[PDB]
Amino acid sequence: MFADTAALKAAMDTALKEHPDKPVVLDFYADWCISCKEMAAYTLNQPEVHQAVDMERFFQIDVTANKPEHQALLKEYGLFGPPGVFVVRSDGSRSEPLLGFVKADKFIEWYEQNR
Ligand SMILES: [Zn+2]
Ligand SMILES: [Zn+2]
Ligand SMILES: [Zn+2]
Ligand SMILES: [Zn+2]
Ligand SMILES: [Zn+2]
Ligand SMILES: [Zn+2]
Ligand SMILES: [Zn+2]
Ligand SMILES: [Zn+2]
Repeated sequence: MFADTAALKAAMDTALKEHPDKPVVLDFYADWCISCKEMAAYTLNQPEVHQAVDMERFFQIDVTANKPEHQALLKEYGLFGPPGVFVVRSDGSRSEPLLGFVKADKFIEWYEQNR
């Protein structure tokens, strides 16, 4: 969980460089994001979910402070603000976002579909 976008980028790129065919996942978090609270309580804490994603490759950027660096990263991903979860691949491409709460089964299905 990061609040510094450049630090996040370094960590993500290291993971992608060390294992390029395995993507990472980026969640745009805020203290006020309702779907983030629901995901934490019912979905992203499930062991089946941890196995498909590799939670060592699950990243969160906390944009609550709405700093300029956060606005820029949102723009890079085509968002105005949370919620948003992306599969981010080593070639620079990204999936369509998850835009709200989903249950474990659907979450795994979305991840597997987006390689
Ligand atoms: Zn920094
Ligand atoms: Zn900063
Ligand atoms: Zn900085
Ligand atoms: Zn591999
Ligand atoms: Zn906070
Ligand atoms: Zn926060
Ligand atoms: Zn959220
Ligand atoms: Zn979230």
